[PDB]
Amino acid sequence: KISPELLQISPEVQDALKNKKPVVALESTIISHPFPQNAQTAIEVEETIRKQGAVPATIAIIGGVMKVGLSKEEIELLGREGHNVTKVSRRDLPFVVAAGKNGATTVASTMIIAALAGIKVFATGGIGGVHRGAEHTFDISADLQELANTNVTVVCAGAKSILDLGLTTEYLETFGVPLIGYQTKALPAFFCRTSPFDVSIRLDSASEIARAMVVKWQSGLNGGLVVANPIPEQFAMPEHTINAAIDQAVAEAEAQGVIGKESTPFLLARVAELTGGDSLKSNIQLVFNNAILASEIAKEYQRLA
Amino acid sequence: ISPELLQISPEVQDALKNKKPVVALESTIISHGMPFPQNAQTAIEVEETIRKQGAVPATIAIIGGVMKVGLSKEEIELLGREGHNVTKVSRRDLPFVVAAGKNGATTVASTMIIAALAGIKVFATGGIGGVHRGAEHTFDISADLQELANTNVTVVCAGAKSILDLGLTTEYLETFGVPLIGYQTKALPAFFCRTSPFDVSIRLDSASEIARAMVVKWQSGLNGGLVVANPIPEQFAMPEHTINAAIDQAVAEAEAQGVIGKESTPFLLARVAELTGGDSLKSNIQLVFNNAILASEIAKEYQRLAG
Amino acid sequence: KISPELLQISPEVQDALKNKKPVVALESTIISHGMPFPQNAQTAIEVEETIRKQGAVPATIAIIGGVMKVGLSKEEIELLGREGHNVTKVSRRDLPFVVAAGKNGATTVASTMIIAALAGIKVFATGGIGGVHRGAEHTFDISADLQELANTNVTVVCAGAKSILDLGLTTEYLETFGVPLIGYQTKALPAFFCRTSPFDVSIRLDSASEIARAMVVKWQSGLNGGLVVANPIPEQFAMPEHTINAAIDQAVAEAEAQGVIGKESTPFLLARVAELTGGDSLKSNIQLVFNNAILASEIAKEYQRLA
Ligand SMILES: *C[C@H](O)[C@H](O)[C@H](O)COP(=O)(O)O
Ligand SMILES: *C[C@H](O)[C@H](O)[C@H](O)COP(=O)(O)O
Ligand SMILES: *C[C@H](O)[C@H](O)[C@H](O)COP(=O)(O)O
Ligand SMILES: [Mn+2]
Ligand SMILES: [Mn+2]
Ligand SMILES: [Mn+2]
Repeated sequence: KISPELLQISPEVQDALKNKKPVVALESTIISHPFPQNAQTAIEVEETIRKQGAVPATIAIIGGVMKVGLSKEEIELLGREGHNVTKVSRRDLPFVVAAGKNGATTVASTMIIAALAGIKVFATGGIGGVHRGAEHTFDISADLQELANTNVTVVCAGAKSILDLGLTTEYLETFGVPLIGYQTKALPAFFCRTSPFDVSIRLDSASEIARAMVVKWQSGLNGGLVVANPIPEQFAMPEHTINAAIDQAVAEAEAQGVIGKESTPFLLARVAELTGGDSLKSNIQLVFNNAILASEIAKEYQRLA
Repeated sequence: ISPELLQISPEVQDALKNKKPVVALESTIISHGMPFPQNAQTAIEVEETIRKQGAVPATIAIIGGVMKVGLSKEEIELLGREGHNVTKVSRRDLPFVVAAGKNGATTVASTMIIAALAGIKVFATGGIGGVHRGAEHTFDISADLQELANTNVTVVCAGAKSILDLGLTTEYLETFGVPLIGYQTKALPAFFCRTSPFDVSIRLDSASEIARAMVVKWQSGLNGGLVVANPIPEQFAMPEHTINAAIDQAVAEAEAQGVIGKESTPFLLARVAELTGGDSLKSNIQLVFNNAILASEIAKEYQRLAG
Repeated sequence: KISPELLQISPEVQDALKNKKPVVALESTIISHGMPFPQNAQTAIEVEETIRKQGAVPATIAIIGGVMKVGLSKEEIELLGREGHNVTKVSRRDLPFVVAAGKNGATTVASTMIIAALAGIKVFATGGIGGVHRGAEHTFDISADLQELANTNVTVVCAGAKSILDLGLTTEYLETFGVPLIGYQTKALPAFFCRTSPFDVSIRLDSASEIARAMVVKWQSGLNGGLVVANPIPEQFAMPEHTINAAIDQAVAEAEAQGVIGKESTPFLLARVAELTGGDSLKSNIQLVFNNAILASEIAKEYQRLA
């Protein structure tokens, strides 16, 4: 019911939706906040979904327009413009659209536009969450509020390892958001395969996920689901190594007063140089791994109409 | 919505059609809340209390994957017998127990949800979940508070369960715009005790005023529920110093043993019963009857205005 | 479609809304609670005049004899100003009870947003919003204003959050809940009495036209919630940084020492600060309200041009 000036759904996605084919949304923030590994790794993510028997929709703001599904040139535009592209959460969305700017959507904002377009399934690396020190700083991702209110299943590696996972798990419960371990009781640690922390429920198949999605929304329980999909054991980072870098990066952000939306990008960029780019490599792989699972979920859900 | 998902018993259906006042009840107090037989038999007696007050009880649970509004004696026994084998079900758990054809005992959050689906506006319980002790560090905060923020049901209780942090819970309710009504009390009752150092948001002396405020609240578009805090009858109340000791010890022990999540409340209540030689349980039972009685009057007074 | 028993809009305001004239809502808490008599009613009446001089139509909002009123006479304004703290301070949680019992009440930002939204008014001018209190990471004291800004579609023009609060935590809280914090011609978040602070707004916008356009896009895109427009106090009416801060710090330590909590906090703090500053903080407060009313009117005119 929304104006075409505000929101444009691409021909392929529009068609995939027309023909009731499985569609999987993707976020644009990851691919702004590292060229060339930026625009390239995004192109392959889509192909990964295409080879799975599903349809990719990468989501972004371009020229003040909310776009569902992008083109190679658009992807390239976002990858090269880099940090010069505004990072867009819920509170940012109206201003980029109004001012006709380009923007890269976080999980919260990608969920929003996905929902507007009727897409129930969304794949990313990791969700935002409660940051370390949040009991003091109140720094808590808008992603969690979006998850609370907006009906979309986000497939991820868990919360980004840079966050406070224990606080995050409590937060999700409080707000009624299912945290689903895929073939795991233990909450996947992003880079690491497990955590000291447990998911809310373990489900062993995409079909069981899709079936729960259907029940959830048919019962009117609005809000999304977190599917925590652990990283392949071969692409995992060694615990002491990944966590030593993270701990140091976190501590450096404090000394330097990094706050607000810049925190996550700063932390990940630091951790990436502190591991010599090994953390990035793992980040790329979990993305692929999530896009595959996301594709299965999407088709099962399509089956279940 | 689908009868595959949600089923209302004939007794409850007849009540809603004929506009007789209905009082919802939770099932988590039947399985995880107390022990057998004290669970099943008490649950049955609660229903009878409501009936004797001239209202219609609807106990809510998930049976074989079905959200049920109103339960047979058989079903109540099942939940009571199965006990801790039954999944404790809050908002986040609900979709999975239904999908997998399982049994579940519903918390305040879950019961509110199902009640609302049924058009039941009044719900009696022992005490609500809340902000936990230490939550400024742990973020352990019941999904009950978020349900009260967003779902239109009046929940009649003895306040929040006193194993929790009452001060933080009263701030939280305020922030989320939930009325905390003292029934014939300004002091917030604290479960087993009549008083606490804390206040409700408003004192009201009659079921009639409460029902009037419900109609006004919801006709003005202010979605969310209401907490009615109802002090335990004097004869069943527990001495402050005695119950507060047992609670402090149970809490300190939960933390030493690394108890967390949904297991916290059941663990704490069970330990308090131990430490009080079963007395806290006896009080928990009496406060539930008391709330069922008040809830019945509120439902009567609400139904009188509503339809 | 709200019952006329609950909600009454003044003939002028209703005429303006029908004819698509720009309307600015005003709160009543600043009248009864935020400021002393006579300076409170005097201020409130002259605010309405200010809005009129800017080509818009003021609507002061309060609860009068149990009725939510949009637009008030000067007597009603003066009644609220004279009765003072005898008038109930009404947030979201209080609203149903004052309306139900037929009482008078002065609306905070939260309940004013609610009533404005019911009347279809998109722009609301106030002094400063509630927010996260100092020590809230411990106390959980967090204004219901923030939750209302999260879920209700009204642009609130203020001088920031009142600086008696914890501004850093408030900025974090607003982001989590998806609420734009707009600097009018400023990068730094102004703090009430003070033009700047250590904190930044979410976005800087230099014209009322830009704010109006963002509002249309936000709401046409289905992103429910309000917007904070933080408008710095004009430099000549500003408090000296060192002086106002010593006053606030002391008032805050005193409120804590005296065990002042809950809804009495903000009015206690502002009164104490006025005492400590010799009425100077009040003078700044009155001027920033005028200045916000001016900007609010421009925003309303622009929005009306778009919508
Ligand atoms: C990493 C993923 O894009 C996630 O949504 C963002 O990092 C969230 O960032 P913030 O909005 O919580 O800062
Ligand atoms: C006691 C009552 O059923 C209440 O809803 C539960 O204790 C809440 O438990 P939790 O969901 O907060 O763990
Ligand atoms: C000052 C402004 O009216 C603000 O809304 C109130 O002071 C908020 O008061 P509280 O609800 O946070 O106590
Ligand atoms: Mn943040
Ligand atoms: Mn908990
Ligand atoms: Mn407060």
